[PDB]
Amino acid sequence: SMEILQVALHKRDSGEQLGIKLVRRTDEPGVFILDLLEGGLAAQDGRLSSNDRVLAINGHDLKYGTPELAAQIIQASGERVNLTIARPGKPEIEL
Repeated sequence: SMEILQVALHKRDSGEQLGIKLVRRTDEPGVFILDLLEGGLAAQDGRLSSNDRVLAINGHDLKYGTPELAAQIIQASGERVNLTIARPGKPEIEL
């Protein structure tokens, strides 16, 4: 299964970073979050997580995106930044 969630953040100046690490993988399409930076915008919000997939930013489609593209969108963004995420696969397992 997977969970779709929407995160809204707010930059406090045009030039603020979100505090997010984005990567691509050679094995499946899309951009993913690798980790959040300590004390950053994304961490404080407390809603994004490692291995989340970014499906969209500001209604722009990134399901087949690159990390350059997402940066482009966020560096151009106004002060509000809405993320649409896919979170994959069971956080508790006994094995």
